[PDB]
Amino acid sequence: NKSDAAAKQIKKLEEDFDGRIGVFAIDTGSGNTFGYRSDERFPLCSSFKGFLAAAVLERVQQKKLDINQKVKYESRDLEYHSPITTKYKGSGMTLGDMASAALQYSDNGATNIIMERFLGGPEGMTKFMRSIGDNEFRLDRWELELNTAIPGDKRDTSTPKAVANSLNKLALGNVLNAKVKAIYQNWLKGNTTGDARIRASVPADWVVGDKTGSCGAYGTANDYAVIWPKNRAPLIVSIYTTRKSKDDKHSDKTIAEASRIAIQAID
Ligand SMILES: *C(=O)N1C[C@H](NOS(=O)(=O)O)CC[C@H]1C(=O)NNC(=O)[C@@H]1CCCNC1
Repeated sequence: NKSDAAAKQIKKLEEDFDGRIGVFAIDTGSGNTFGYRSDERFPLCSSFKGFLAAAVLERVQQKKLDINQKVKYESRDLEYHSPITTKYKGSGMTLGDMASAALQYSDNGATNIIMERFLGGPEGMTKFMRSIGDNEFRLDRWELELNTAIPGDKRDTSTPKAVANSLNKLALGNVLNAKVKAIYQNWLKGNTTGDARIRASVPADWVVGDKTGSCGAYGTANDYAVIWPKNRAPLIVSIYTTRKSKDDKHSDKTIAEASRIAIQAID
């Protein structure tokens, strides 16, 4: 009834945007879901960095790593879009601080360093997501190569549904204890890069945690979020987009409106 109209609306949106929109939303109370192109592949871009942080936290909780471990990198020519690591260089950075920088500011120096030293490369990141029962996610390349967003290229992709399921397991399920889960949620709540996406679609009084991606090619951009409405149980929203040609720009507005449509569908 509302699920029907919604599919109608996303389709129109998609035609208006001249591209592909993948949505999966969960209301964790009613168990209700909504899905449009939900098992199609879309590029991850930066969005996997949210899953990266959870992988570090899991190691932390098994006491293979200490969250306060200093990591040195003064000899390293930092990658593009490494805001936090650039302002810490020469002093070391705690493991937890690197992870949260990756997540909340999408810092590519942080991401690469974590994958190189602690997580066993893109293959390691893929291993982690399999371990939580995500069979769709794959990470094949490093920053920044992984942002090529070539249509029909399967490297560095997942599905909207898979992302949403995995986000639910990590932020809401039993992969992390009470303590480390709250840390992970606080990181997600302090993401600085999603104000015009999922965040722009909800009441200001709802708490949102989110992770964005913007490949910068084929107008590919995304956002996934845990939303805490008050007097109601958490929602999961997963919004992925790509466009026809290489030069096409991404659209924040489209993601906000797609988010809004997804949310109404799961009242
Ligand atoms: C991740 O997707 N990133 C890093 C950064 N933060 O993104 S987001 O706010 O989380 O969405 C912004 C861009 C993106 C990334 O680095 N992708 N590629 C580029 O930015 C290249 C720079 C030159 C032209 N586009 C490709």
